[PDB]
Amino acid sequence: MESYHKPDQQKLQALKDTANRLRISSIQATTAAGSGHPTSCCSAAEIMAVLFFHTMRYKSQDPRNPHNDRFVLSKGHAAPILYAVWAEAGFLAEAELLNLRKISSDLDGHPVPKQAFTDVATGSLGQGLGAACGMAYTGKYFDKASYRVYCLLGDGELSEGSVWEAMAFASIYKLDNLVAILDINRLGQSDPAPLQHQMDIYQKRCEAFGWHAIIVDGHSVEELCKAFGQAKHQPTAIIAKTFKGRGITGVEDKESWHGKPLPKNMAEQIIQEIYSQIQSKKKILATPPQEDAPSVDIANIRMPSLPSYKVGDKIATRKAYGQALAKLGHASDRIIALDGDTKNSTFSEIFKKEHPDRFIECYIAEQNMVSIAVGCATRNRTVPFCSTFAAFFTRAFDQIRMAAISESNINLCGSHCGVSIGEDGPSQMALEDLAMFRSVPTSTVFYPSDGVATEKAVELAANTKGICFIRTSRPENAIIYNNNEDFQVGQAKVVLKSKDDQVTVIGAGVTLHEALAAAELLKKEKINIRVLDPFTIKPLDRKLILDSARATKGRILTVEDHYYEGGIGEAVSSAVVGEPGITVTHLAVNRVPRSGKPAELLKMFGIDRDAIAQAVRGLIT
Amino acid sequence: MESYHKPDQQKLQALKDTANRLRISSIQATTAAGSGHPTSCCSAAEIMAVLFFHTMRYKSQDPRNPHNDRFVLSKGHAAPILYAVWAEAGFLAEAELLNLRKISSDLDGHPVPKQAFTDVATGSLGQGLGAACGMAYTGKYFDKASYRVYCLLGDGELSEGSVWEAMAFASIYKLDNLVAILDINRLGQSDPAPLQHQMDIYQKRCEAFGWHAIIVDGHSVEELCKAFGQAKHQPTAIIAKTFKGRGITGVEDKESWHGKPLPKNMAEQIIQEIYSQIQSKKKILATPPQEDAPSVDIANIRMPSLPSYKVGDKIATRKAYGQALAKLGHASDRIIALDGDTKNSTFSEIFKKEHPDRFIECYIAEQNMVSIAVGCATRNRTVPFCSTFAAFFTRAFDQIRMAAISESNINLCGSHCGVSIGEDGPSQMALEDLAMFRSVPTSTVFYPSDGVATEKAVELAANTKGICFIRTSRPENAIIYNNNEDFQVGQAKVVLKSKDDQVTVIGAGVTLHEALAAAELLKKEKINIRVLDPFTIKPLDRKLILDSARATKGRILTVEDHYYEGGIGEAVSSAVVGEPGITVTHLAVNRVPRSGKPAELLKMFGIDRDAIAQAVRGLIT
Ligand SMILES: Cc1ncc(C[n+]2c([C@](O)(CO)[C@@H](O)[C@H](O)[C@H](O)[C@H](O)COP(=O)(O)O)sc(CCOP(=O)(O)OP(=O)(O)O)c2C)c(N)n1
Ligand SMILES: Cc1ncc(C[n+]2c([C@](O)(CO)[C@@H](O)[C@H](O)[C@H](O)[C@H](O)COP(=O)(O)O)sc(CCOP(=O)(O)OP(=O)(O)O)c2C)c(N)n1
Ligand SMILES: [Mg+2]
Ligand SMILES: [Mg+2]
Ligand code: NA
Ligand code: NA
Repeated sequence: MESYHKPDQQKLQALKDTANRLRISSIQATTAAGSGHPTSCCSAAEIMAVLFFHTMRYKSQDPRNPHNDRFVLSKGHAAPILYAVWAEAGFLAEAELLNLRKISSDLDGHPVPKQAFTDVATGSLGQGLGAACGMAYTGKYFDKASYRVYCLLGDGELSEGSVWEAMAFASIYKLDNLVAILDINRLGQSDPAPLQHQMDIYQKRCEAFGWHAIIVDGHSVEELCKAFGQAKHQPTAIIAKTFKGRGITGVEDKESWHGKPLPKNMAEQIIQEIYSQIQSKKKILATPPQEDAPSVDIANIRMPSLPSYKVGDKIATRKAYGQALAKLGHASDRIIALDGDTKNSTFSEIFKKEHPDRFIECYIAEQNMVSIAVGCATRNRTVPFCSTFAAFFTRAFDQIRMAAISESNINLCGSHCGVSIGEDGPSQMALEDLAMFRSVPTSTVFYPSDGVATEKAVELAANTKGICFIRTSRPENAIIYNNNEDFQVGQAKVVLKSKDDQVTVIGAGVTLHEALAAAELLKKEKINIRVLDPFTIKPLDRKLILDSARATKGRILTVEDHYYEGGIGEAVSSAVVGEPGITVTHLAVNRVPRSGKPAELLKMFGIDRDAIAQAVRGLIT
Repeated sequence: MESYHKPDQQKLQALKDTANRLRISSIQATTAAGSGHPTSCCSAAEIMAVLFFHTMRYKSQDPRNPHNDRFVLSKGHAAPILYAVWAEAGFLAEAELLNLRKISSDLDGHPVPKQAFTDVATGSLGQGLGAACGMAYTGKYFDKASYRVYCLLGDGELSEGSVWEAMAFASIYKLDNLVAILDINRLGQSDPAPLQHQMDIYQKRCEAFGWHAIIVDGHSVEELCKAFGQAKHQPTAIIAKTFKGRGITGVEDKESWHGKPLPKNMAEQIIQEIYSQIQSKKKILATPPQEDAPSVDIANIRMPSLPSYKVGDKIATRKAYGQALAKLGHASDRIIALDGDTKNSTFSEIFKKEHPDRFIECYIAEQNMVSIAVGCATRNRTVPFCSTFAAFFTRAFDQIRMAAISESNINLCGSHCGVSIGEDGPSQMALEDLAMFRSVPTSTVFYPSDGVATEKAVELAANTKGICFIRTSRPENAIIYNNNEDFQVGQAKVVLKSKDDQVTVIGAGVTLHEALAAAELLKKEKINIRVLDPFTIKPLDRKLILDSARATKGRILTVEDHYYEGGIGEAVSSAVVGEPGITVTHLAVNRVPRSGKPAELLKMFGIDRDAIAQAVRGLIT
């Protein structure tokens, strides 16, 4: 309604019956599959019954509806009970539940967004609460809508630090539309969870992190109804004391049963037991939401004008990123920016200054920042751009990995790439970020070499699906492109050519500029080189690279401010291996660097103008 | 001594004078460099003075001595004050401090283990406490020695979830030899830290996580002496209220000064001010430790016998890993094992059963697990083997990255690689782990294809420096190698050859077995293929690959249960690009997978025996 509807005994009995149907289905499906986690389903059965059939408001026939309450199954291995509630709600055919984990079904082992009732993939534990925080932030501050967000976690799961980043985020940002349900079933996978059934200690941890924390009997439908019924001015933690395998005689509260399906003979006996407890076959109906989520536009986002950079002027691509993102924010209210206490260094502060209501300070918590962004992007409510130093996106790789499994459209800009940052040393130097982002199967990897290309990369990323990464650079370099140069995903640029070119040199960011400097060195020796700027490292403009190489005696030289593995050189090599008369030579950083001036480190690690020149001569000779 | 020595006013004044010398040096060094973080040094100056010149026990001329107390600078950007205390202690020449961040110096921007006084590199925030936990665990349970471990953290830093994993670890494992000092200076990089000077809330969070928590004035040398002087039966958190830029008039407690050096004119004026407070030039001497750390052997670790596997028997390489690690543990007491609540699935439980005192349950907290291992490996005290699913090592990539910057010798075994796990789906499938580990510059990447190769990989890893990764596989495959087959890092094996071979097919784990099955299919069609097992993906046996390719008409086909980028195919391609008549073709997983049986998914994603056979024919034709 709006008033809590205090259930009668018959509604409570129907919720109990529902919980027991959900147990039966979880057992049937995992026994049929021969794999899965029925004991992890069974501890959560009353929680699920009460959320889906008393507390939540949602359209049962339209799970993605923007007005619906959100549910995030953070403990994703309880997928079978998620599937069972959506059957119970009438969305999914009951017979399909028995096809769990089959190649002929979309009821996969863990939830995935090919399912209409799933927004984010889980299965890597500890990430759901951060997505839920993004959904709740969006609900309260962007959509300004009445939907609530519910997130179910395991107790072993609570050992992940990412959970506590989300806990802290929710209290900083007063997410009083967010509820975390903790399934304190005492046990993890291979041993008891550290705190077991020390419910007080869970309470104290949640309260210390700013949450309103309520301990309940997690197998009492009435206590759950009551705890979920009351809204707070705080994010609320329902700390539910449960037993793993609840309702499975001789398995409840026992070790050695995580991720183990009941055999067929045992499932039959247990199901008969559970079924004997059910007092009516009649099912409860879902209740729909208040429809107050606003319309969101779906159109291409265009910069309000061309770049206003002048050739020969100098700007760092990190600063051009912030300028471009702010500019883009004037064109569209969909754009939001997130940063992890690095906004002065990534230049996302420019966006904050101009569009403060759409900036989310995420503090020094990169995992959570990525999960917030994923949650904000769900149901296309926003177009997120996250930023930090590229090196520190390695802290969030599992969140990024899961974001691609979640089919998420997020944009990530990592600054401070390579040794060219200079004096801070290797802890701040991204040397593995191309490897990392190239291995994310939905990614587009932009490596803009000047301020014009950076602005164009921001615009293209905004309109590109999947995981978009933009690699920015700390020092200043010259603008080399005209403001009206056309840029496209998968289209490189030849920035220097002559008919007498003897090598095609591929560089990007600072190494493009070093390659141009090398070309000037070499001209002194009457040696000409073609210089190619890839623009995107993934996808790579294989056609222009090969055409170029055919014009320079088959020779390619790649030079990159990155380690040898998984970067530009390996991408180029895999693209052209086998093409006759095509050779690829490679300059990159061969080991952990050290502090010094940018130019000194480019020299030390063999990727400056003199190293390029020397490599070109050796190929010729 | 052993009794707290309660300092007199003159000792207290000398500690104040010390703190002010440390401020002056931090300013001088960062002004000389033109970069660095003097304000982050200055909040910590009394803490540093008291730790190094009252509380700690260590040999000033032998920082790596195994009997010493350990100090971990988690907030690594305060490196200049670390350098200054080691000058103050007489280890480092005072003049060298002014060479901070120069390419001619080892006083780099953040601490690194080329410095004798540094065990682990920091600079990626939130990781030091986990290393410190490993050091303290080692001290209490392995070395059984009297040294204590002190770890200094920032307040912004405390937003990292990895810190809270360490907090929880320390209370689970009763690390009453560990002290965390929290520099609550109110400010992060780009804004106030979330809790600012709400000291109570920091206390409540630490206490809820099981620590004895003491709030102090962090600029009171006496309060610090007193708080550090008392041992507890708990890990102890000294929650120090400080001001960022303490002692720099007009900068103390101000925003817009993080990571900004004072200009030359301002540094002169401030230093004169600070110097006017110093009452004596006489320096305090360090006090040495009790020498009760045991001797550790340094010898090669050998398996007690050859593998006892029989050709044709079937075993999963994940199970062979656990068998091999347990076996290895009988040969050497140096071996320790760590796992993140996956021991039943990785089979590290076998080691736990046989060597329980040397197993560390790390719970569902992969970041912390890697940092524990790094800390345990410091000063060569142990030889750590960590395990989880390879997919979940992506959760710890920044810790792994930093472990290589720390020159750490740790071993990591990731199970459940590829689609061949089957029904759980992609959240559990490692498809990017070769990319990841290959990009870690000190890594050795083992991909054993049967139980014999797995045992040999465990033995070789134990004796190999750097970041060793062993990729294991969930399903069972046949033993194909004799027990006395010699294995070496960088040496592949040809497992099938004939004089009429038309393609060299490179596979590993399940795809090696699929390649053998393809060879049998193809023989029906009177087509022979050479099959090569790399053993190590990094370093790759380029010689045997090329020799093989020269025997099979220049053709190589790679097939891998991994994404296309950064894996086996790209490694091979980069190794041989340009070699005449050498062609490389590549089969890998092209997108996020889905649930099904192992064989069904190998088929769906184009990496089974029928896909290999079809690729071979197309090359021929
Ligand atoms: C980040 C992270 N780290 C560890 C784990 C592993 N894990 C879980 C999964 O992976 C399920 O999501 C396993 O259960 C996995 O399915 C196994 O493959 C399975 O058990 C079969 O083993 P086999 O050897 O045959 O392959 S769940 C889990 C414990 C969670 O405990 P909680 O207390 O949080 O939840 P509860 O179940 O409600 O009690 C672990 C360690 C994941 N997934 N993510
Ligand atoms: C995991 C992680 N995430 C973020 C950060 C960034 N960061 C710090 C570093 O990186 C220093 O280690 C910066 O300060 C870096 O040196 C900058 O390059 C520098 O500031 C210069 O900027 P430029 O734009 O010129 O390149 S420190 C830090 C704040 C820490 O606050 P705390 O309250 O914890 O510590 P305090 O200093 O004692 O108050 C951040 C966000 C890192 N390093 N790791
Ligand atoms: Mg549990
Ligand atoms: Mg601070
Ligand atoms: Na995008
Ligand atoms: Na090793």
